[PDB]
Amino acid sequence: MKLVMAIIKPFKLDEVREALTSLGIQGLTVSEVKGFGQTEIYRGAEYSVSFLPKVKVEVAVSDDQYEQVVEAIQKAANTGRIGDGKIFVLDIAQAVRIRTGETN
Amino acid sequence: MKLVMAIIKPFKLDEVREALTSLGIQGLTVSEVKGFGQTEIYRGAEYSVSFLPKVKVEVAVSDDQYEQVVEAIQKAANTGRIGDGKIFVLDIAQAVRIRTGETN
Amino acid sequence: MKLVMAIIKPFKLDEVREALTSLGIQGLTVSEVKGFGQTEIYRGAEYSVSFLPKVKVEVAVSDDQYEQVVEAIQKAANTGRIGDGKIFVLDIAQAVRIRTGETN
Repeated sequence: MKLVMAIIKPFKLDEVREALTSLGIQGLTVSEVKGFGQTEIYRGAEYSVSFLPKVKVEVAVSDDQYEQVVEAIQKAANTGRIGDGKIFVLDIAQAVRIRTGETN
Repeated sequence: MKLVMAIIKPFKLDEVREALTSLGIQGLTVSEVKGFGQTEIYRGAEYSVSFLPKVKVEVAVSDDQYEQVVEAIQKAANTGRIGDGKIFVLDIAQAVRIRTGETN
Repeated sequence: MKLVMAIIKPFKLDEVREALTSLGIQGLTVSEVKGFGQTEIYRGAEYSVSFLPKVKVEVAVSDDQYEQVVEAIQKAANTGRIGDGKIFVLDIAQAVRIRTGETN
């Protein structure tokens, strides 16, 4: 199993969600994060006064499906412009379904 | 070392926290994320207008303790009903204590 | 490639950001999370009524740079006092640049 994580432009969330569902991928979770590009001095130190909003999507997928999921996310999240973001795949050592306690 | 991550129902957070403390596990962090189940068309595209609130808990645990921690989280977070979520274990390659700079 | 994740005190975010930029590291994202230290009984159960705010920073870095980045984050985020947090390095199995579709 692999954890697929992607940092995408907020307005691309629905396209990515649609792409994943079409593949029959379930279990996506999303949250807001911030990136940086615009600074102001306060008490001798520099403070960022502007941020770029992003959405972080995370979904666990089988070894046999992850490459297809990664390709699908990339195609859906792409604009070609600055700030499009990244997709990272991490190996999962163990996964548990909380509802039943089943492992792997 | 292992990073244990769990996506749980929000009302289960306190049970999970209690379970972990009873094991003497410290260093839990939590944040809100969203899952999906309820769509509306805007400018020709489908937009989700409803979400399922979840809580993501993350805690680093030793190789000798992680299986016990995973079992404890599962038991505490379980309802048996739809939406109970998942627990993922990821291998940590290096860990640093910021307070002292100690590694591993 | 490695994913470097750090849970730091919120007031240390700008120092960490400055340290990383000085190294020429790009692609940092940040979000708020909560840790725990202060409980109240509601319907027979214990509820936490206080939390410690933290910031979670995540950045992907090359194998050749990660140790330097980890050292830099630790030095910048350190106060020496309780609650300073942790840095975790996770192996990345695959990375994709969404803007161009390039892999690794």
